[PDB]
Parts: sequence; C-alpha cells; structure tokens
Amino acid sequence: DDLLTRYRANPAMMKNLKLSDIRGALLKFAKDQVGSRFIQQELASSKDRFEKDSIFDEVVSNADELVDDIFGNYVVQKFFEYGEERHWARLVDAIIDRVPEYAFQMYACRVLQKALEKINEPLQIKILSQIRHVIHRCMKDQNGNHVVQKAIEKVSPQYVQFIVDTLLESSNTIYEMSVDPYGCRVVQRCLEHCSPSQTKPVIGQIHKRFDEIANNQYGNYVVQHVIEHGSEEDRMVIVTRVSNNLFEFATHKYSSNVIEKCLEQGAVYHKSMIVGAACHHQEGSVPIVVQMMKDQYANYVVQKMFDQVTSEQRRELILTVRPHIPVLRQFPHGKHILAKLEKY
RNA sequence: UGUAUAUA
Repeated sequence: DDLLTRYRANPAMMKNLKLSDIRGALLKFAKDQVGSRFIQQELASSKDRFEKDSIFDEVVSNADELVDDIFGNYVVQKFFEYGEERHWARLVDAIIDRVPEYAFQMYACRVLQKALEKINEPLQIKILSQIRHVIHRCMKDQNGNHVVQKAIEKVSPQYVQFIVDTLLESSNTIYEMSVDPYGCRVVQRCLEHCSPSQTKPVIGQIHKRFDEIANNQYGNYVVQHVIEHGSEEDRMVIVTRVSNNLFEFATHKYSSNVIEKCLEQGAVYHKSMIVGAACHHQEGSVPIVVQMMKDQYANYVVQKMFDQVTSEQRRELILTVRPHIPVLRQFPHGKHILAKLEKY
C-alpha cells in the first residue's frame, strides 16, 4: 500500500486527503497524472492558505524535475497562480539556472510564460536576463517563441529593448522573422506593445521588403498588424503600395487579406485610393475590379470593397462594373458574387 | 468559394 496508490484507487477517502497529508510524497504525487490533478485542485480550491506551504519546499527542491514533466509542470504553474511573491521568488531562484534550456522545452516553456504572466517586474527581469543568451535562437523556436511573446506582452518596453536590438541587429532579421511561422508572432507582439522608438525601426524594415512579406503565408499577418497598430503615415505608405499593385495583391492567396485589412482599417482617402485603382487601372484591356470579380481570391476583396466603401465610391464601382455584367456571368466566381452583389 | 497561432 502507498498513499498515491490508495488515492488513485479511492479518491473519496474516509479522511479526505489534503496537501499536508502528501508531505514527503510530493514528487510521487506531482509526477502522477491523477496525483498532479489532486494538487492542482487543492492549490486552486483550498481556503486554508497554510496548506500549500506544507508541500512548497518539496516543490522548490524538485523544481528541476517538475517544470519539464508532462504532469508536474501544472503543479508548478498553480503556485504562480495562487501563490504570492514569497512563493514566486523561491520558484524563480530554483529554476533560473536552466531557463536557457526551459525556454525550448515543451512543458517547461509553459511554466516560464505563466511566471511572466503572474510575477512582479524584478522577478520578470530575472527570467528575462537568462533569455538574453539564447534570444536569437529562442525567437523562432516552436516553444521559445511563446516565451518571447509573453515577455514582450507583460514587461515594460525598455526591458525588451534587447529583443528589439536582436530584431534589428542584422539587416535581414526582420524579414526572416516575418516569414517564419513562429518568429512572425514575436514581430506581432512587438508591434502592439513596444514603444514608438522601437517600432519605428522595425516598421521601416518591413517596408524595405514589403512585397515579399505581404504575400507570405505568415508575413501577411505582420503587414496586417502594421496596418492596425501603426501610425497614420504607416497606413498611408501601405495603402499606396497595395493600391499601386492592387490586382496582383488581390489575386494571390495571402496578400488578398492585406487589402481587406486596408479596407477595414483605412480612412476615406485610403479607400478612395483602392477604389480609384480598381476602377481606373486596367488588367488586360478591362478594369481591375472586373477581372477581380472572376478571381478565386480577389472576389472576396470586391465583396469587402462594396461593404466597407463610401456610397459615392460604391457608385464609381457600380458604373465601372455594370457594362461588364454579361461578361462576368460566364465566369463561376463572377456569377457567384454578382448574385451576392445583386443588392446593388 | 480563400491564410498561421503549441501540454494530460
């Protein structure tokens, strides 16, 4: 008979198990799927604040074994959730040596994010100082990107300055990160949480390779974030570049959502640019918008246009489209959205 | 009719 074995077989014990009852058996309970679930329930439900201190020192001394365990990491997280600063400082001091490794570990990175989510700034910088040694590799790792995201999300901009320095360290880093499946999220968090003096260099690097980023499966989300969290001059430059090349940007899988973001977030003169190019620029002897309506992707942009655009700019679209309606009805995407646009 | 977002 063993306390863990007895609890798994009969959780509803005659004397209901508390955390102080598993004293000396923390590691066995924490590494068990059912046992860890018990600690999570009591750490979240027990009104006796002193009950969690009976196992806490066992959690600290075995933190190097629990933070990267398939079940033990939930126990460590709950002490950041329901513990206080005295609990945080001891947990951080216990895991700080292998933070350069925990950031890349599937379960251990969850603990690091929860810590940055809950703890105070001095303890946040403690974890942040250990990320400095692996920041470049950590930024585009399958697990480490979520650690870098939470740091940008939860600590002051002047403390993530070394991350912005890493993104600008080389001429191509911003592009590589923008087209990376994990690194593109670090660029996104920076675009909405960093200071203007940090975002302005990064945004300027996005404009240096705007065309390659805008049609990238991940970089298009980066361009969309510059549209939403950028300055007035940033949307202007973006809306001019997409309007200068509307057809190719609307007829491609990923860059088509960029023009929808321009239409969703743009001012009147921004949409006037998009409408003017769609109506008055040609794609094979016929207006851009007419060829857009028979395209598999650009028809969504025409839908987005007609719904987000001024009624007067909508009249310019209607007059441009009307004489081409018999031509469009012969195309499957043309007849499809002509039906959804029969409203006009 | 068309895009990313991780643990039992």
